[PDB]
Amino acid sequence: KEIPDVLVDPRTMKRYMRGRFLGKGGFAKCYEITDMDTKEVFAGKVVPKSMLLKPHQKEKMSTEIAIHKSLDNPHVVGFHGFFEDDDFVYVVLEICRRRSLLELHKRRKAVTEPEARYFMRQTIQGVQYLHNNRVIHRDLKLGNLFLNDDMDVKIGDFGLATKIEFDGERKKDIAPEVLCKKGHSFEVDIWSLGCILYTLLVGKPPFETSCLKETYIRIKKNEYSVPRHINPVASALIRRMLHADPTLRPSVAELLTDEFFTSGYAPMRLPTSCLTVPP
Ligand SMILES: *c1oc2c3c1C(=O)O[C@H](COC)[C@]3(C)C1=C(C2=O)[C@@H]2CCC(=O)[C@@]2(C)C[C@H]1OC(C)=O
Repeated sequence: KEIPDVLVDPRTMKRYMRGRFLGKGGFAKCYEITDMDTKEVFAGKVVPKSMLLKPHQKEKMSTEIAIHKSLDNPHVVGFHGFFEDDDFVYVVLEICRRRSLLELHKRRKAVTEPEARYFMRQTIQGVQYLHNNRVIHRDLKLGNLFLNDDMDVKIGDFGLATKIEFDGERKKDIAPEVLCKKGHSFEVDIWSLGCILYTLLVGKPPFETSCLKETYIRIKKNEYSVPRHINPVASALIRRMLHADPTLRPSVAELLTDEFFTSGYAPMRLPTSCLTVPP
């Protein structure tokens, strides 16, 4: 199935011109799309109906779209509408031309402490908004923290996001709670954030190994080592964020007010040079 040059929808009746290829993920291709009337650029997510044959797969996406539709926050990827077609499902999103924190990390390795502060603060502010709206991301990673031209963090990929419907709800359908199938809520996002902060400051993920089975065992037994080179203040925060007990992990609200975010220089802006070299 060939993707149309002009993407049209019955609802808004706006015309989107399919342009520059931006990348793919899980056989879902993404393109730089331009509104043929207003001339504003968006990231057009194109996913084929041949991938969503099973009603199980149709659902997921419907939950993903529903959750993302509700969201509006300067640190969450802007959702600007979706529409079906004969062959494809098109999702219109805020465009992030500067890839993700994963591409930055692979190029930079261990970043400077002030950079970690900047990136984490914006990400946590994003996660706080999600948690205040009873949304758990569940898949927070460097590859999901997208960057725009101004180097602002935008959280995306809600393909594993859920809504907490009631108080004290534990979910059964990566943190130790999920691997043990014991039940989880908001504190799985804090765990992931701890992994991210570790990876930014150290240069490598805390549980990474060549074997997938060995990685899961280390998570279960809480086997990681924050190197001696890391600032004790940052080291203390990581250990609390990655606590074996989900209850002893800090809430998203007390993350911002931690010593780490107040002890040293916290830049309010970052230049695009941080993609390749230290500032
Ligand atoms: C599924 O929601 C999104 C994406 C997919 C996908 O197929 O891969 C990537 C994400 O990789 C983890 C997709 C295309 C991307 C986005 C997305 O929401 C981003 C949101 C804002 C943006 O600029 C997008 C479209 C970039 C894109 O990630 C890549 C590969 O650049």
